Amino acid sequence: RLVQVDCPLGPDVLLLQRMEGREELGRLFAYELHLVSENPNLPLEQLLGKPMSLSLELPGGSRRFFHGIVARCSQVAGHGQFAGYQATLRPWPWLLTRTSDCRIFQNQSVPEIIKQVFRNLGFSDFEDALTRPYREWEYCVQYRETSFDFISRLMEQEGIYYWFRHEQKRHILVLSDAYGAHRSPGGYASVPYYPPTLGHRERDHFFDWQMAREVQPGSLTLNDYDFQRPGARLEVRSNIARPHAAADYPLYDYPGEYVQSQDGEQYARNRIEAIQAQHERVRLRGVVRGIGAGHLFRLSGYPRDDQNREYLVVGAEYRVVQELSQFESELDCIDASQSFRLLPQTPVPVVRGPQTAVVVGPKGEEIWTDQYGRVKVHFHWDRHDQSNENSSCWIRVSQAWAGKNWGSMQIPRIGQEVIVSFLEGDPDRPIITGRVYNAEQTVPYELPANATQSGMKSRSSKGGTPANFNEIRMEDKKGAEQLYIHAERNQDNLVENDASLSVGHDRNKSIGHDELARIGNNRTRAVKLNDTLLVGGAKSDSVTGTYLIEAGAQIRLVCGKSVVEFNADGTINISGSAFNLYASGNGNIDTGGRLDLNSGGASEVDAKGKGVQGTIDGQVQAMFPPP
Amino acid sequence: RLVQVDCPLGPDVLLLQRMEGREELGRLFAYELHLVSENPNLPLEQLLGKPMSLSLELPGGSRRFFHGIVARCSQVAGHGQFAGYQATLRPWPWLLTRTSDCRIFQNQSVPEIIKQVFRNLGFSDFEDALTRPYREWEYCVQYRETSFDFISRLMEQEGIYYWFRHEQKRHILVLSDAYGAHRSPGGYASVPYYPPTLGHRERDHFFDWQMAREVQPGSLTLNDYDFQRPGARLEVRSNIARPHAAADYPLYDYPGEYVQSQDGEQYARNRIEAIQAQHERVRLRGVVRGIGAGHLFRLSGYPRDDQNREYLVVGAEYRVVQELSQFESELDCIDASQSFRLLPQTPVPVVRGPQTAVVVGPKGEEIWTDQYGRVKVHFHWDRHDQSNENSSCWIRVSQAWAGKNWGSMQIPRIGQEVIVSFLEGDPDRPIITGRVYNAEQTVPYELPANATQSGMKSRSSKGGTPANFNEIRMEDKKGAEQLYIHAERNQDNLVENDASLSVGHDRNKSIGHDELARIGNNRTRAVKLNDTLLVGGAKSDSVTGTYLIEAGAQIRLVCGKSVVEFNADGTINISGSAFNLYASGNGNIDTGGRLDLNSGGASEVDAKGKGVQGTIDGQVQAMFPPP
Amino acid sequence: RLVQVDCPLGPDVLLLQRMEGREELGRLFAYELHLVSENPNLPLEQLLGKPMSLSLELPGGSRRFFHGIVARCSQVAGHGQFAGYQATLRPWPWLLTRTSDCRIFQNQSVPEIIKQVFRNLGFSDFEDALTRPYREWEYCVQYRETSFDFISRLMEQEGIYYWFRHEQKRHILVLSDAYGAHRSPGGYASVPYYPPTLGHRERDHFFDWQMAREVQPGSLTLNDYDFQRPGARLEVRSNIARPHAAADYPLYDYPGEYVQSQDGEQYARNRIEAIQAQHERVRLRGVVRGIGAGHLFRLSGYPRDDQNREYLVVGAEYRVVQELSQFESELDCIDASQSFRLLPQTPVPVVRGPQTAVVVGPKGEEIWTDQYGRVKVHFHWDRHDQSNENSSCWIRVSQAWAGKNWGSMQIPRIGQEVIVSFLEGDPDRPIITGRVYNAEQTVPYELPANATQSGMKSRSSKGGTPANFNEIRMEDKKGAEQLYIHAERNQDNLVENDASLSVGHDRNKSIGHDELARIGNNRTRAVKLNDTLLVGGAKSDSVTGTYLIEAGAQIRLVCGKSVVEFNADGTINISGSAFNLYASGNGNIDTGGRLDLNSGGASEVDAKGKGVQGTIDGQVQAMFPPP
Repeated sequence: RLVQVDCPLGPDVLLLQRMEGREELGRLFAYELHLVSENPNLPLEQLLGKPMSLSLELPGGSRRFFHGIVARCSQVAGHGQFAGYQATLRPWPWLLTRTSDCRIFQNQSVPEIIKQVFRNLGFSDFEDALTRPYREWEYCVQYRETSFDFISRLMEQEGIYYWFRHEQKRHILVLSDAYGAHRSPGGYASVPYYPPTLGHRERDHFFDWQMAREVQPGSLTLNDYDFQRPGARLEVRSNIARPHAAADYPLYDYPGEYVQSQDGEQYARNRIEAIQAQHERVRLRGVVRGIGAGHLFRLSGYPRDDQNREYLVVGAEYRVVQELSQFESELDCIDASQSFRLLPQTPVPVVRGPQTAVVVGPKGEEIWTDQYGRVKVHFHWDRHDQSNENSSCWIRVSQAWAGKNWGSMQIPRIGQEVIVSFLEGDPDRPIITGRVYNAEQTVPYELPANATQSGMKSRSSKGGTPANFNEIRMEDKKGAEQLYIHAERNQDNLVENDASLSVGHDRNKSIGHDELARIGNNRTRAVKLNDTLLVGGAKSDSVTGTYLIEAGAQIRLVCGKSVVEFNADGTINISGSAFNLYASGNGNIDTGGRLDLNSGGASEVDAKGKGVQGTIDGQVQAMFPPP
Repeated sequence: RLVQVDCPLGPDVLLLQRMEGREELGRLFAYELHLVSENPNLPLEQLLGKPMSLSLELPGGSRRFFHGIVARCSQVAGHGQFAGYQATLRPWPWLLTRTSDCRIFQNQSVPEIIKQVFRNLGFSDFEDALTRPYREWEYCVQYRETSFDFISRLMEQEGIYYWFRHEQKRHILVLSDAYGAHRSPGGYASVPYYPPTLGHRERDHFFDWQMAREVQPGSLTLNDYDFQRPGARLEVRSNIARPHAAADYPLYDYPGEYVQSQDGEQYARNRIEAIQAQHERVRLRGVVRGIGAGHLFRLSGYPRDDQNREYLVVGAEYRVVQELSQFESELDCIDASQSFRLLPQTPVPVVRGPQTAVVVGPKGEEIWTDQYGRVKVHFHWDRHDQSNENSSCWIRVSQAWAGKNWGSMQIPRIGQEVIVSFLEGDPDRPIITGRVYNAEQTVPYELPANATQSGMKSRSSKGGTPANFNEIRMEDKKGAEQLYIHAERNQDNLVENDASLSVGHDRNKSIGHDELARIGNNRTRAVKLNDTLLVGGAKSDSVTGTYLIEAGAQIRLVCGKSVVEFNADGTINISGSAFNLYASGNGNIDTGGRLDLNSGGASEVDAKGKGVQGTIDGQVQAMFPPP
Repeated sequence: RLVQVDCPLGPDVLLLQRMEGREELGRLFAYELHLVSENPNLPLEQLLGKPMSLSLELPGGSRRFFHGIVARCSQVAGHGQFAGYQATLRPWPWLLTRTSDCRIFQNQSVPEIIKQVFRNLGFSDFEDALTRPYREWEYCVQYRETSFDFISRLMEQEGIYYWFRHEQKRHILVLSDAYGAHRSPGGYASVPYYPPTLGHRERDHFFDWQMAREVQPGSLTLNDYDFQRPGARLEVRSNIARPHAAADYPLYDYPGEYVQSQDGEQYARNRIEAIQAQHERVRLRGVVRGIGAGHLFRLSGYPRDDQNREYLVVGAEYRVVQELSQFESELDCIDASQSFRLLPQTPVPVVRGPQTAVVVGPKGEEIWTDQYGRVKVHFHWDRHDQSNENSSCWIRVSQAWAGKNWGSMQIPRIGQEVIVSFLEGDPDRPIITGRVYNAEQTVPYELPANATQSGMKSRSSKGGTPANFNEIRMEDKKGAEQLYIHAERNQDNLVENDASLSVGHDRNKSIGHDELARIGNNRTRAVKLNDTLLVGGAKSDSVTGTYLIEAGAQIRLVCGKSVVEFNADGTINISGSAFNLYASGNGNIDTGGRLDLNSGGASEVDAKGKGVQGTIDGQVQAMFPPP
């Protein structure tokens, strides 16, 4: 008979003067309510945000309900006979546009993610009628977007759409990815067409009709890149053919958000089907009260036999007026044999540039990586994690030089700050592109005092202190240049062929304990001037062959009171306290001049203070002073 | 009586056939004029771009002026007696959309910056009626945007809004941030409401009314990151409560562009109040003449008690029709107790990627940094500076590896070219992410000739030349590999524990001056074959203990004419010019065979060319040839 | 008389009930057809996507053709005798919106590029009427955009625009850049104006007329940066003056995408002329059937003398009404003396973040660069190249540190993966900003096992194996620290002034072949304890001066059976098998006590196992074990 209102503040209190609105798959509905009352001050705030329910009486005594909430309301001028109120009726997912956040999801399918969101925000009136399996997303990020947009975006991408089901007292969001999740309203399995020139038919029926066709792209090719399998062919392609001319235009995109060719196939398919869903659209007008968006119906009685087929309502317009009554609707539908998909109309969030982040990992670790050198980080905007190994997925890190098991590598450690870039601005594809210092992670050299210094200084792990490091430092200060190398422990310089060391001026070497040198073949040393050797212990030279000691002026052998002097002019002096010259065989003592014995011609040789144990020791000790 | 005109080319020349237009807080007004005149060729260009005043005669003999600039004009069809002319009036800030530029502002508050813009372009008709304190911006950039847009988004961000004051001969932009900067028109302190059912009512009044309410977000949380205080909690939150349900939806954003929590608080508050300003708005229609955007008035006589309150005119529409006189206005108002703020409508400029820049500093410096290793640069687009130390703010510089007071460091120098990235595309957040070479800053090695070389080569400063550098160079050329290390001055290799040097083939060492080595404990050297030593000066060995010299075949002591030969078979030859064997005590000479004196059995020993000073000298000089 | 239709299915089948059309320079034409037919179900797919043309009865029996392609079609309600059908006609370039791709163009002018696109997609119905010379683009990229958008964008940038020429059987795309490429329709060289107050003139004529003038910017300054000439002044400026007030507002942009100042001039000029093309627009209404977009005509008979001038039809609107014949045309025109240019309305594609790519070059190379260190890469999305040296243009590569002929040097090699950034997101300005390891390009050390290792490992080229590399490795493992250096061939350490080596504990040195050392001046060595020397060959000392050998306790000379012992207490023992003491001159043998001969006082001195050839040999070879 009419439309009855069932709402807060009383049902009969508000009479529906008229209603106008729209339904559509994958979208939020909207209805304009023009309501009138007797109460001139009917509290708008007691309706705003509240559940509403329209009761349309249908044939057979059944009823169609329109449940939702008052997104917007208004009080308007009216008449002494009535108070005027208006309301914008919207579905509860609309409230997800009133809230926003940033958030990382890990190891979840999109269906699960959506459910997660609804649960997080206290919603329960929804139902999963999905039939297709979905890939598990390792890393998916909500970023600078509303919760609604996030959801919508995911659904358009994954090829999931939704429609609503109404119960007098609640509003249900049904998820679907198949025609099988759709239903025909009771008594509206098929709706007849009655050529409007015949006059208005009392039975619910159609009277207007239009079919539109448009040239769409015939093929979509996607691509991506998996660094774990670099040479793999990830190119995928989906094709849909149409009978008309010029139906073979290709599309190509990159990246397609997949690592498996199977996933790529699905995504390509979803997108090209969404496009192809626009190839043919059918518009009908009638007074049909039971059919809305998401419903299935079969057209009958239309002259052109071809059009008497089952359709899926993808959208609808409504117009209701009441007097104190008419009901008009317009349907927008497609051939039910077509695979309905949503068009990518929801904006995609883009990271507009680099962000800083902190490297994180397990509480007992210092360094945390894997076989690819990837690391995990904590983004400053992530207010929901615990700054640990569950913060984010593994992230590849740019190095100074990469190559086939060679190049440079300087793995970042926990607590260090890094610059994160995103491939094509996509929040789901982070990569490390630089290391930075901050007030905690300070620079290795005091600045600007040491601004002329550069280099690399490492740090022992685990438990290293400021004194535990290896470094290579370069000092460019004019007139005080330095190349400094420090090894915390051992140092090993291996040269496979020839090595060379050249020092323009002074070279010092100091070794705390033992030195061992071994020369493969020959060794030649030359000193242009003096060569001093001080030995605090004992010295032992052992030559397998000939040991030639040649001097150009004088050879001296001194040992306490034993003194031997060999002069270049042939003078040989030998002094001691006693001597024992012995031959097991014959001995000759010949002179060219006179041989004298006990004559007084020979005497002690002045050792000049040499060969004195105490003095010698002092000289050695002077080379090794205490610290 | 009517609306009069005061403009270039006359006042009574053009007659206002009709006017329609709009006013709005924080926005530019627009008035559409339909003007007519007896002069069929009234030069459009002599009106275009010029000041123009309209004058609405008001009650009490006062006048409402509309002063603006003919942004656009047109010659249209008209009558015989009066030809048609059209004009669009816009406020002088509109002209700031006709100009664009890239600029950097430093150490200035937004109020100051905006005023600076107006001064730069010759504008003076504005007034500062701001009251709250504002943050001083260290660095703020105008980039690829119009001057208008620049100041527009600054005002949105800071919660600054404006309205205009009209004087017969000029147009004033008044800056505002509180209701205290707003005024009620003379005689329009309060405006009565009368029912539209009365048809015509002569006194200025309202007759239409509508109040709209909409569900808005309830809370806003902002965040940011200050590298100078990394662990600080910059998270801030602002909350505004409404009496209706579903008023508790949170928003979250990042970065909020602040470093103090106080500042963040105020930015959050501004944003959420802007949103809340849309929660409730009132639409009024009436014939008031003096009330426009930015004016205050109190509604009176409206049946519903709580509608009779003070209002702020947010926006307004006007309609004027004059027969050759009707007047109508519609107002968009809010409750004057609410804090009016502008919505973020103005597009924000985003740097779409990296840019190159040159490192700059003081004329007498080559390196210019601070305690965090930051540097200053000159952007290529900044054509309004002197490439000096004031060209930009300090910029964080990425490094190869950054840790806690350790890591790698290579500070940019003046004149070097770098790659600058912007955090989240924000022009106000530059960061250096790479160093590059150019035609002036040439590469270390000639390419592609030395493309197989890699490494690091420094440069002495200040005042260094190409010959003053330290380097570590690697040559990968197959079959000619090289590891080259060079120190401009001093080199210091320090190993805490064990060091090792292994050379597969030959090793050469050359030292220009002195060499000194000290072995803390023991030293052993082995040479598989020959060991030659040349000493240009004197050699001095001093062993505290035993000095054992072994030979496997022969020991020779040669010194000019003195020759001593010790053979492994026991033969001891001692030849000299003379000798002096002496004991201070007893001396024994014993033979197993005969002891023959002056027998002729002994003779000179062949020195074999050894022991000759000149020869020895020559050999040393051979080892040390001239340069 | 009427409009005839030349179409598929038969020209006598469709009846054009009415038509609405839109034409415009640089844009796609659109015509709305409303037509009917005796066939109640005339196959829409047999018209969709096909060629079709209208034929408007012109004076002299000539015809105006409207050739185009049915972009869209629809079947609607109609008459009973004639069913209703609708169709939208569009230009064949419209089909380029149905396809997309990514693609690199190199060394081609824009005219050439556009033609290449048409050829690639099988189109030939176009003409080149360009009069201006164009710049050859080194590198130009189609990216994530439709083919139409790509060429549209290029034309806006270059100041190229187009219009269509209709032939009975085809739709011609004419490229143009000067008024000389435009034409006046036969009999429509000049079109007369008659006042609308005359009701109607039978001859084709104009009757409505408007002129609009608007304030536009007066000057444009562009800028860019050429790294090959860093100090160049690429700043350019173009100025256009208008006679009205305030015609002097400057614009500034960066980058202008040019390297020559001459080219910059052209681009600046194009942009400002496009802006200035909107300064003055003229609106005309008439029944002129022969004039369309791109045509030239002179206005005649307009009362204002100044308007009787030549015009260029920038755009047009059409209305056709038939009956079972009305015609109306509205034109947008500009003064033909103005330089028409298109306004930047086509969305410019932008890279939203970094991408990865592979370094490529010639088949026989490992390294491929130039004098600036630039490289060639292969982008993953460029499915049309051959992964060789022609895959892209030269790209500058970021380095760790870049200075004036000094700094770091690490050149990417063929097959390595790098991170590519785009300056300002412009696809035509790539730059390498990182280097990344992948499943083929593996990390230098096994991870996470060696996560505590860092450093640089190089690789010999060409043809180097895993064992052919130079490296510097640092090990931070706590308690196992190591600094490892490895030279595959030669190593050369050159210190200009002083060098120092300090080792806290032991130092080992092993050299495979010969060692040679030369000390410029003095050398001092000290050993706190023992000093052992083992020589497998012969040892030879050549001291020019004094060779002083001191011992604090004992000197021993041992060789085979010859033994000499010098004790600190003055005891000198000399033992051999035989001896030959000889003086060329005099000899003295003196004692203080007794001088005994053959008394038995002296005896053989123990060698204590020293001086044995076999033993010595064993000791030497023990230091040099096999292999």
